[PDB]
Amino acid sequence: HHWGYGKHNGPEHWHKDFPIAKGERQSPVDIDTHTAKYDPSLKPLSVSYDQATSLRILNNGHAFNVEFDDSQDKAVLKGGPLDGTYRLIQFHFHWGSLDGQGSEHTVDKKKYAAELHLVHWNTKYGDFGKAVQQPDGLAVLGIFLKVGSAKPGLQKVVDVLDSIKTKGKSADFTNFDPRGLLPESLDYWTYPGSLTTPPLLECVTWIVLKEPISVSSEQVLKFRKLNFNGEGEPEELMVDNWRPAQPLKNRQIKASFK
Ligand SMILES: O=S([O-])[O-]
Ligand SMILES: [Zn+2]
Repeated sequence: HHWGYGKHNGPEHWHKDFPIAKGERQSPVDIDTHTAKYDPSLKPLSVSYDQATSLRILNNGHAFNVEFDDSQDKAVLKGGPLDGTYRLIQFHFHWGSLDGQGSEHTVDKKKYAAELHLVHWNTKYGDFGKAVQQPDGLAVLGIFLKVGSAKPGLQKVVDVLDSIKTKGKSADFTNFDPRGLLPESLDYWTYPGSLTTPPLLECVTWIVLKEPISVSSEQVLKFRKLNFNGEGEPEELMVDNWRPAQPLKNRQIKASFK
């Protein structure tokens, strides 16, 4: 019926409604560190999030998205392997039922507790909807989360979750600064891939940061209290909303570092 992460509508079933699921440039993938090619021609990433304007947080039934005003060049990503300017539209996470799983990308088969995705679209395309139809339309920054010390800049997000517990709920979420979610280093791996949920379009340049951020056990615990279902429906906790690693096929992962 409609896709999700259960036994009956989970990732292994998505291909029946979205045949691109078995495509040549699907994400996530496992990052084999010894096979990744250092590419000295890759430039440092440029993250300008000082003018970021967050607007709202929404539970869409598969994750929670923090949305930003993308009507002007306020929070952009450029540099790295990118040509042009990519504007931040939303961020969301993927997490597990246990601390040993939850990320989508893996590093030498290692899974992290969660994975943050900062989604950006290429301004040459004018809007998000046009950007997803192009091979270079989106740039997604992926950041792994491991459990350890709390991340102070994540607390504002954690505290509003009670208010968007079920599908379709939203809350005003202004003045949130996404700079509090970045690791210290911006070293990364990059490869051409896709969105990791339907419609699985192959329009993403992935930029996965090598350095994870730490979150406390209590912070990740609050993610696991959300619900996949709508209000008044039987409770299904929002956990394990990650797609497993897909075949690399004819692709090379490049590293910005050695
Ligand atoms: O942002 S990736 O989940 O499609
Ligand atoms: Zn994602």
